[PDB]
Amino acid sequence: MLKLKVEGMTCNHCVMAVTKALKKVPGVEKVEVSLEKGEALVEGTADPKALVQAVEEEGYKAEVLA
Repeated sequence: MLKLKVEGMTCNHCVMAVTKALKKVPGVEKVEVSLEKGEALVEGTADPKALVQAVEEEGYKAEVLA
């Protein structure tokens, strides 16, 4: 159970990109993002950098909060 801060392009379809881009790697599979806030929670054992880096590639901003 880890949480990722998400910032940047405050739009609806962006949520689709991050949930899919994160679960792309076999690992967590359970990834959720808040509709009202840029907060995301993940349930698995994947690395922090894997998530941070994966969302970074799209041009969006993020920060892991252990």
